[PDB]
Amino acid sequence: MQTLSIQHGTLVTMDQYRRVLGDSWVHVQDGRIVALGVHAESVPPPADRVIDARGKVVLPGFINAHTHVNQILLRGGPSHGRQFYDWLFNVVYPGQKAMRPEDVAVAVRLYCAEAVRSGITTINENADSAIYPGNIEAAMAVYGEVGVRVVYARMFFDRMDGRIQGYVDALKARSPQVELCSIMEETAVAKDRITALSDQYHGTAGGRISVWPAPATTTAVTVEGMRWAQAFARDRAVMWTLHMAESDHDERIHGMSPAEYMECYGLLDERLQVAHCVYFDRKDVRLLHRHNVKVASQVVSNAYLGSGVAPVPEMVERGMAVGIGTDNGNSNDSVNMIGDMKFMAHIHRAVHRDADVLTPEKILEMATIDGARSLGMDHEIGSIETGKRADLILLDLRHPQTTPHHHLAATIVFQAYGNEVDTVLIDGNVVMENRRLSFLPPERELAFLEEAQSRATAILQRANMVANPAWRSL
Amino acid sequence: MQTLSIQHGTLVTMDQYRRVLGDSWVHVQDGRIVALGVHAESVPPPADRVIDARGKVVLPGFINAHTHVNQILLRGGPSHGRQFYDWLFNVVYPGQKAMRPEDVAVAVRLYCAEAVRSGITTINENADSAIYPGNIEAAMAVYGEVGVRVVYARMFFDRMDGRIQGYVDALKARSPQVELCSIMEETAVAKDRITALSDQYHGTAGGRISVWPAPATTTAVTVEGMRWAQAFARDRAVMWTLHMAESDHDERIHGMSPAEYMECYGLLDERLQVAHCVYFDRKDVRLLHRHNVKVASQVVSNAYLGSGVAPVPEMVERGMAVGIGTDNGNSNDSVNMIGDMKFMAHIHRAVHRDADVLTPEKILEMATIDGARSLGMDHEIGSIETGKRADLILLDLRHPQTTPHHHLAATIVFQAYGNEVDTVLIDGNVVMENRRLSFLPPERELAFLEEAQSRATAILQRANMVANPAWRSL
Ligand SMILES: [Fe+3]
Ligand SMILES: [Fe+3]
Repeated sequence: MQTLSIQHGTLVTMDQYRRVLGDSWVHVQDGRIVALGVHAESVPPPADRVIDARGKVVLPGFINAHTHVNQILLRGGPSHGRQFYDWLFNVVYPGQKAMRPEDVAVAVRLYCAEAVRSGITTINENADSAIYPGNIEAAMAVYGEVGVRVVYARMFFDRMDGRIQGYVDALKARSPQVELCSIMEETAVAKDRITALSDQYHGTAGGRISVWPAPATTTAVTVEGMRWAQAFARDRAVMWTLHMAESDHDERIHGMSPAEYMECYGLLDERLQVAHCVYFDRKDVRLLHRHNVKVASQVVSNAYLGSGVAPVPEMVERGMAVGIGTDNGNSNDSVNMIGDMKFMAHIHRAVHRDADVLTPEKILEMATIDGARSLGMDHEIGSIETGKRADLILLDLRHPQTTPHHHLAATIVFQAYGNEVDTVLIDGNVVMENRRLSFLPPERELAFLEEAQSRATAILQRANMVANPAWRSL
Repeated sequence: MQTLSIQHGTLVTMDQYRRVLGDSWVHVQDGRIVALGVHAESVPPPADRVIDARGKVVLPGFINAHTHVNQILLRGGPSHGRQFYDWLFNVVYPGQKAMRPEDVAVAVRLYCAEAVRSGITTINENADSAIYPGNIEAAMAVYGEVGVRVVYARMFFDRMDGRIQGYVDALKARSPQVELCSIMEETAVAKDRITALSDQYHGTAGGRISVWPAPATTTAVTVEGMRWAQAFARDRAVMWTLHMAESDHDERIHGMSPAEYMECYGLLDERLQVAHCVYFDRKDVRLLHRHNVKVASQVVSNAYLGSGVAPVPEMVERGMAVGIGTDNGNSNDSVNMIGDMKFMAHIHRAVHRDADVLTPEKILEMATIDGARSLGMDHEIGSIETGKRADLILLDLRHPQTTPHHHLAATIVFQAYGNEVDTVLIDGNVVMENRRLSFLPPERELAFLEEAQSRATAILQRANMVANPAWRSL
């Protein structure tokens, strides 16, 4: 039994009573939070190592409820300015295709480096490139080494959407030299591939890695395919996830909303996590609420791609589990939970013309405990409580931007930039300490970033994509 | 300890599990439901009297969450076609003024007759005519005799709204021969009068009568007045109630919504029941939700007076306690919970373009258990559960309109007219049996109705109100 003691911190527990514990400590053992206490009232147990958190804030690790990792190598100029499908077919698919396994490994490490730096400890990777050979293995090796907690949601597409062909062909003419790609696969092939992947990797890296099935959308997946995924999630006590209504061209499947359609086939349940709820109406919300569907809101990305604004307050006010996702590494274009929290707070205040539509406490909940709920993992993660995993982060507010600070949630949401996280523990392991990354040490950092830059450039050459378009004011 | 056994009925319990118990019985003692059972599994206890409910449906008594009784003598021609304030100042105030105590007694008995006939067992009387001498006394005598459960919410006005004077003078010119009335009173006078009324009548008639304070509106009552009412409710373990935002001329007090205004002064709490939520926005709903404010929706009246349509589904979807009120006897113009339930179901389906916005089950809950909640009385009434008061109603569905019937809530909401109620018990006492009213026997009924007709006619003469306006198609 390895042990760790975090001492003299202010504990923002996000526990049942939302306790905030001044000058207090956390005892960790074998990856689990085993006890907590107040220093004035109790003495911490002896431990192999002590981390002094004096003058620091301790939080549960942030949870990235829905993201796409590999695409991070496509940010920096190629990705912006485009509506969802334009982005998807002229950038994302062709760019992903051009990526070799050694490229994917770098992307994953880069993504993880930025994520951990910003306090993110759990990542729901929606993987659209798992169809390409060697990619999975390359990625999983890095996830495991790095020590992050990962849900690997293996996306599949088993159905052509014939309605949208002419639209796509027209979009492709924008970059006619980038190649029109298809990642469709037969239903049975997808089942086999995902089942294999689950059998092999689910529970690996010390319980840190999970595998879920991810039918892509209601228009790109058959009923048979979604029913399988639903059944799979139930049989294996995990979740399934689906992208739902992310553009106005998806808004309507068979004369009804995607939620309506899913309801018709008995496809809304408590183990479903839907992502992207922009094109939702009152009824869609009601249906999701009725069946206890979990939600991931990609607020920044919904803006970036010009989709719009989801009805998060409406869902939250009904006690639904809504987490925050950064979305793609190239539809954001950061991996920074704090920046996105700020954005979640502000965009909804602005649109509702209501300064109190979401409290910063609530936003912080979305990033932590509620996010865990949306992953069906709230029993294991999301709060500083005895029994739960030691996924913990230490923030230093001793900086200009976060001075003064009194109310910690307000300070974090409205002031912090994302560089104030100091130490990060995942499953009891020290992944980052005084901003030094265990899986990317400072003496190796600059060289690694140069490798990532190069590979990115090369990827874009191979895909025939324009990296740096001409200066454009309008 | 007197006893009553209701047998061989189908029990629609509205209990914690929404149990519907076929061929089942209820045992009543000293006004309280002491046991329930299924006939096939168990034998009912011996009892002084048995009521055979064979082929009948047993429900908790309907709860009229917000109403105004006396005005019932002003229905039948004088009251319709007018916006809220036009109705208020040219019909309601002058008409009420013209009523003598002997008239009020008749009004109350007529109202109660109709109410009990339609299954209503609890009544939240918002009394705007309590200021006139002898009226309280007359009314209370009848409520007590009749055996209905009554909340007597004594309304007061201690503040002139100078902003709407010109509007009202213009409205008065519609019926210039009808006198402009004021029922304003000094803050201290109102406190004293209400406190006296409470001391005298609260808990009387075997616990069946309660007294609450009812500041009329946020524009017609001082902050000092509302705070007093709030404190009073707290100190005496009752509720306080307030009319909120019933017309577009109210929709703003001091540059903010009434709910916003109340929030500013700490005036929203869990003992508050607001009525009339038509001019409500998302933020108002949120505020009421935050503080667990109870609500009464007067759906039919909101239509009758041309106010509009309240966001009931939005409040209900947030688990708020929303009851159904019939409102004024002369802004409906019935006292029929079943008819109003039907209207609640349909108006919202039509406006939301959604056939399932409110299930008939949910509508039925609004009329019973949820209604009880909205009165702060859900521990005592609203469901067929052991420990609760024996406020119970028997419905006979053996009629053409309610045939066929399978799903009982659907049948009651979408088919029943309101004449299907047979036997009614309030606090264990039999108040109607086989449509015979204990407090208005059939051999006396016709003569009583002729007395009510006469007195009504006379009231209108005295108030100089037009009873029967000329035929008008446009
Ligand atoms: Fe996405
Ligand atoms: Fe009213």
